[PDB]
Amino acid sequence: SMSVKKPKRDDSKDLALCSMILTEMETHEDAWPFLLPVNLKLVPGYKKVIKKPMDFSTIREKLSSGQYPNLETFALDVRLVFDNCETFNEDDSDIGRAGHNMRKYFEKKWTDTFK
Amino acid sequence: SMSVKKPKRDDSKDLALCSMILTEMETHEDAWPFLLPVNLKLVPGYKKVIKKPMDFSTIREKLSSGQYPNLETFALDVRLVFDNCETFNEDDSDIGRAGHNMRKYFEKKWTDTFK
Ligand SMILES: Cc1ccc(O)c(CO)n1
Ligand SMILES: Cc1ccc(O)c(CO)n1
Repeated sequence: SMSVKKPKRDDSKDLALCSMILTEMETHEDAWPFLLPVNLKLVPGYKKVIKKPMDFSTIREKLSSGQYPNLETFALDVRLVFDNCETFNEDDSDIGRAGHNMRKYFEKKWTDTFK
Repeated sequence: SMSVKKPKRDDSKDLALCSMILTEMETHEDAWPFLLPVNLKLVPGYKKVIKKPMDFSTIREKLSSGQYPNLETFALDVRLVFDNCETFNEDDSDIGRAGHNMRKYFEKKWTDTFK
C-alpha cells in the first residue's frame, strides 16, 4: 500500500528473455500453424468465432515495439495463440496436435526461465 | 514497457504526508459535515442517491489500515466526499458552502505538498 513497498523481482532481463523464448518458439518444427496471422478472408468461420486472433509474428512485433507492459502480458498473448487453436481445431488434427505440443513446449521454457 | 523503467517519484513519505493533510482537513472549522458518515437511517434520499458515501473518518480508517495503494486513490476518496456533498446539497446551503470551502482548502494543500 501507500509507502509500503513489496520486494520486487529484478525484471531488467525480461525483455531479452522473452525474446529468446519467442525465438525458440518460432524455430520449433511445429510452429508452422502459428507464424503468421490466420487469413480471415480465406478461412471460413475464423473471424466470427475467434474474438482475439493472435500469432507469433504479431507477438514479435508487439515485443519489438514496447507493447507489453510486463512478463505476464506477454505470456497471456502466447497462451492466447494456443487457446484460439484449441477452440477452432480438433485435438486429433495436425494443427490441433501442433498447438498442444507448442503449449507444452512454451510452458516448460517459461517455468525454467522465470520459476 | 517490459524492462523499460520510467524514473519514479520518491513515494516513501506519501503515507505520512497524506495523514498530515487529512489532519488539517479534520481540524478545519468547516469540516463538521464530513467527520462522520451521513446517517442513512435518518437522512431521506441519501442511500438511494449517493452511490458511494464517503467521509473523513472512513478515509482515516482506510489510511491507517493500508487500504490506499497510492496517493491518487487517497485523493479520489477525498474528492468523493466533496462530489457527494455537491450532489446532495444546494451551493447556497451551510453544508454546501462548507463543501466548496473544504475542496478548495484540500486542493491547495495537495498542490503545495506534492506539486
Ligand atoms: C494456419 C492456421 C493456424 C491455426 C488455425 O486455427 C488455423 C485455422 O484452421 N489455421
Ligand atoms: C451531515 C451531512 C453531511 C453531508 C451531507 O450531504 C448531509 C446530507 O444533508 N449531511
